[PDB]
Amino acid sequence: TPHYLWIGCSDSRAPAEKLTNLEPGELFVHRNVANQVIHTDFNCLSVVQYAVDVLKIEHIIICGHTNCGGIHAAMADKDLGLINNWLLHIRDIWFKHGHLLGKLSPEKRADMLTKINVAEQVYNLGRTSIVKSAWERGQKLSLHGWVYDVNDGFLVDQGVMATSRETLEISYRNAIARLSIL
Amino acid sequence: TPHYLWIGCSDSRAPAEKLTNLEPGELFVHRNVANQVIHTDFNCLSVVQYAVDVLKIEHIIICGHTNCGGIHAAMADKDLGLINNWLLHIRDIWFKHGHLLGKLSPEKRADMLTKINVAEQVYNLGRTSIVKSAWERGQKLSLHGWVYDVNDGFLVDQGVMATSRETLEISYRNAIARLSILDEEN
Amino acid sequence: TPHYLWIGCSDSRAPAEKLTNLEPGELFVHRNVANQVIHTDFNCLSVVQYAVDVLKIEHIIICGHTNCGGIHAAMADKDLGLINNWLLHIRDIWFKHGHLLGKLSPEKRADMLTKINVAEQVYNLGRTSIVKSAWERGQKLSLHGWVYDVNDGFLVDQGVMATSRETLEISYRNAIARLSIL
Amino acid sequence: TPHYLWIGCSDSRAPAEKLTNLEPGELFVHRNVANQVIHTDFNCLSVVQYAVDVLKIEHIIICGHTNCGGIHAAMADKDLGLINNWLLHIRDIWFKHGHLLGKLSPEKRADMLTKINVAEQVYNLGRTSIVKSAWERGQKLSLHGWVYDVNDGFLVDQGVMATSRETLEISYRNAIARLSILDEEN
Ligand SMILES: [Zn+2]
Ligand SMILES: [Zn+2]
Ligand SMILES: [Zn+2]
Ligand SMILES: [Zn+2]
Repeated sequence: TPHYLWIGCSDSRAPAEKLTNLEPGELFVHRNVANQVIHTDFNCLSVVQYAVDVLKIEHIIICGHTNCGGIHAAMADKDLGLINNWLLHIRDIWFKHGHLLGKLSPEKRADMLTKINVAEQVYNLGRTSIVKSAWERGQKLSLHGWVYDVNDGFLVDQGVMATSRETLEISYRNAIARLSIL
Repeated sequence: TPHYLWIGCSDSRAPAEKLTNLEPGELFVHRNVANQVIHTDFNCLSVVQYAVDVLKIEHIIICGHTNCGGIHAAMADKDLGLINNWLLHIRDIWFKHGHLLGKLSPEKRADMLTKINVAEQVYNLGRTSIVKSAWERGQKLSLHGWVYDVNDGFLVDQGVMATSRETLEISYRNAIARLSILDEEN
Repeated sequence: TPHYLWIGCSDSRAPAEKLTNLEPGELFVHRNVANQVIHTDFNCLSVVQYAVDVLKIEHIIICGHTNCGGIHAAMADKDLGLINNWLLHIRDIWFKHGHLLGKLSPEKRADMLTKINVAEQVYNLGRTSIVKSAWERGQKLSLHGWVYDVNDGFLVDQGVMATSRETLEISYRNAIARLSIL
Repeated sequence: TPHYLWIGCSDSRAPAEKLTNLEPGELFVHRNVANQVIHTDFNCLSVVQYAVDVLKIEHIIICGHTNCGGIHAAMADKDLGLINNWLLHIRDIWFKHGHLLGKLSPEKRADMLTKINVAEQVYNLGRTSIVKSAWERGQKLSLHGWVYDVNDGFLVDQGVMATSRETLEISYRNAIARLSILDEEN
């Protein structure tokens, strides 16, 4: 039985098993474009719900990365077809943090959005009825929000780690406060 | 740039990177429970559209595996919650091949069903609007159904391989025929 | 509070409130194309789950109809775009009952499929984890499968009515056995 | 044939047929909880694509209403199960207009939020790939945001009405500005 659920991105070069360096099967893995946790996505809700309620997994890691093709896709103002609808959720995130990103040199702006995106997805995860219910009934469950940079493997527990609904709130706010120092 | 979409299972202990020994960078990876391509699942369908239409990928591979928690979770007639709805499509397939699976020794059914699942997911995939258009406008897109087993670490291209609607019908039907040939240790 | 959930089709001319002739607000209403209950559709699962667990509704009616544009769309072998994916589920139903429909004069074949489609959707509904759980915990809950014909309003409780998992099975099988007499 | 898509709420006590007094046959109807158009919801997005691309409908109307069980269910900070995930998008919007809704008398917030919801659903709808392409290729498609109230039985076209990406920006922003004008019985 695995002890981690890894929500990652579909164009991320690095396998999870390299990055966590957990032995094989400690890991349960979902990968979507831009590593989203969308409120109403059955595919991923299901994964979380099974992980949490049935596998009794105790740690969930959302992992994003620099140079992420899906974050690029999202920012591009272009008619890509069905996927554009998937990437609206990232565009909302962008809009939400517009003053912040607006202040950045254009080039460093996608990297900011990868980091921001992770914090927001972690928050969504903590706000699912599965994770809410677990914390409410006293189950041990941690949420983690990592961005890794291809430029020498490096991984940072982006401000977000949460073990409760209270601490989910503190962590995300601090995370955004801290992305906002330039 | 990637030339391959791998649709695989959230259980799979082993990366596509390992399973195909392509350099990581070649693969573009979706993973979900029991490697499904459900007709109306926005998540996977989006992965597929992006890959085919934007990334321009000529090869999609759906890779199931033996000893699969999801398949066993599908067959365990249990009240697991939300996830059961997701695994209902797997039971649809169980039901659809129930005579084959019935004429068969119990401790072998999960693995038969893992193999049958791959056949059907590829059928589903070749019937997405995304893949049909691609094929209709002359794009080069090969779909593959693989199954891997850990005991010996090796794959086998589950008779499923399509480069056309034409060929999808034939390999799908063939896969099911080869699957229906039972070596009598049931 | 309503006492019925009505799952209907989006191109069905007749409002539910005409057909059930329930007073207003006895009714809680979802409408999709070809009145599907798809296993993994969040929109509709949500509706059922809220109806059943929160509104404590005691009757769910899936309602289809003759001359249904969505059933026509499904049968047509044509590139309609995103919707084709929605209508694959109806195409599966068609394939499943191919011998039967194969035997019918082409013209009467879409009407058969509307009827068959309803029985299958009712079954899916009875197989959701929401409805399974309700019956398991002793909640009173009936499932109903109606096809109505524009040609003089007429509505028939298509073989399917279910109040338990056992009776869901008997009813659907009898329903199909009975569609199969020509 | 229909010339109109109505996206409305599963609570609404009243048919679109009544609400618009078009002959039934003109309307093509989707109904879900809190009249949402979620970016990635296959159900509604499919209704929308079919209508726009196949049925060739020049008018989509999203119609919310006062005294809405879904909106109140959204705001009730309660553990309702699966449905809460669906209503999280409504709380996203609550949160996004929290200052407006905070400067406002409690028994009025649900109805403000019903109105704000309609503005946002139409924004979402005009940003679907389906509606953007339509508009880009010169199709005639007007999107409308309405809210009805039973007390007086009448509607009001919630400042939201778009025939272009251009005009969508303007009415959306305008809707929110008119909404932000508070007659002081908060
Ligand atoms: Zn990426
Ligand atoms: Zn597996
Ligand atoms: Zn219809
Ligand atoms: Zn309502």
